[PDB]
Amino acid sequence: NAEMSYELAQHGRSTLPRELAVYALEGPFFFAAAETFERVMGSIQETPQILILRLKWVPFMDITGIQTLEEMIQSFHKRGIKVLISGANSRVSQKLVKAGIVKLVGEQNVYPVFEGALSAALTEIEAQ
Amino acid sequence: NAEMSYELAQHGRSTLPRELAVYALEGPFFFAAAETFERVMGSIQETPQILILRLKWVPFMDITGIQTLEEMIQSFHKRGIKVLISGANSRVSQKLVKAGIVKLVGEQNVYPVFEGALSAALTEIEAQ
Amino acid sequence: NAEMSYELAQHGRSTLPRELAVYALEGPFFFAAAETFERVMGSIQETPQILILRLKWVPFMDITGIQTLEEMIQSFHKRGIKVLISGANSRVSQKLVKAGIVKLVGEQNVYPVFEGALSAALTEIEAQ
Amino acid sequence: NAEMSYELAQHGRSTLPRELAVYALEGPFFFAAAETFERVMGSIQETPQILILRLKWVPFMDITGIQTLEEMIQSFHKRGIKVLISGANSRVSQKLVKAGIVKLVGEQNVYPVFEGALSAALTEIEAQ
Ligand SMILES: [K+]
Ligand SMILES: [K+]
Ligand SMILES: [K+]
Ligand SMILES: [K+]
Repeated sequence: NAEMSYELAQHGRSTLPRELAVYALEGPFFFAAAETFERVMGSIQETPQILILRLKWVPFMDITGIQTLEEMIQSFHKRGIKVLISGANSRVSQKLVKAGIVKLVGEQNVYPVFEGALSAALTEIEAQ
Repeated sequence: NAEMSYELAQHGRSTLPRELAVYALEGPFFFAAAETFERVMGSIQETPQILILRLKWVPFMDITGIQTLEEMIQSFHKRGIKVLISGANSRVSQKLVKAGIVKLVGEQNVYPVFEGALSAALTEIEAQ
Repeated sequence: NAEMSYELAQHGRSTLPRELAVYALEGPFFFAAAETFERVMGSIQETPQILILRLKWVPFMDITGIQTLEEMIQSFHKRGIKVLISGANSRVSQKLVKAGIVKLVGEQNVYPVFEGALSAALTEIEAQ
Repeated sequence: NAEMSYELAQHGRSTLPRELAVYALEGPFFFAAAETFERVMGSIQETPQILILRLKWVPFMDITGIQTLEEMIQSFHKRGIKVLISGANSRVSQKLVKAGIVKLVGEQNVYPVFEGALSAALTEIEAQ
């Protein structure tokens, strides 16, 4: 991202700090990717403090993608990873509330656009 | 979809109801996706009432994709999911009849375009 | 394909006959697809008589893709499937000879372009 | 590549020699590909002498992709494969140093662009 390079420079960095990871769901049928990423996060030795999950590329979600997204987030939470969500469109944003995803990650950790999630995470890592 | 947002508003909704899921086969070699989706539908706790399977992106199907599509639909039917099919081109449409896929899902559940499958499903969910 | 629809009509068909399947390797790193397709062909009940493997999208092949392609073809041959290859570019065409892939499938079953493989297969199925 | 065809002709070849393989990580979430490629390299009978890993398509890497890339390279090294890296952008280039990836493969095996990695590999294979 140029969104990434701008916020990084605002925080005096060129590279994403070790504490922050970023993953995007690509398209509505992000299931195979969700599964892989969940597997990777489970198998690696060190985990990030914060993971931003970008939803800008998800045009809709049904019960099947909701339950997939839920299980993925549960699997990160159980390793100590704080999960932020960014970029849900207007309809997926309503679905995330109705389905309990917002509950799961916390209202304060849901961002309309990625640059505000990235800004918030870099600020939290600096305080920590 | 804008096709999705229009039919949703016609039914007074902004979001796909919990009872309906939508999956698309991407391209003729949809095998790896078929397998994942079949796995997801088997593993999740709650299943949709209706699943629309979009075939607009499938340009042809051989015996191998026919038997894959058959097994996938069998696997949904056995959990109680009603499967609609939409968007088959003119040749795949003939293949679906000759191969027994139309038999499997029911003639009344096969739609030339997605908006008519979506309209029919939302109407059936409202009656239910 | 329009290449497919033209040759089909030349043979008085609208749909690929049950005896012929077509698979394309997408890109040089076709490994995950090779694996899935090999799995599908092994698990389905009925197999095609002839499988055209399209190589137009493969820009180069190293020892790793050669050994993958070899194992895949071996796995089809052992179920009774005749494998044709089409569309190798000029360099992959030389590699296929040097690596023994042409030996494996037979010189007479390697075609510079897909329409000639499709024409040959439809002709062989009609004689059979 | 035309980058590949030019360097090949400079070395009097039309095809990649049996000793050299080339793999690219596509995008930042190259995990599923990393896993497949690692599996292929482990299962094939013969391995290349040199593997160029192209990073031009990776826009950033977090701890999760670093540990994935590390494990993949470890898995090649343990079969006797020398791994070159090419094409890291300016930020991933800094990350590769800070994370110990450059250590792992050797400074002399990291190239700003693919054509210089390919040139170096073809030269090393010719001396060998
Ligand atoms: K997304
Ligand atoms: K489709
Ligand atoms: K191809
Ligand atoms: K890359």
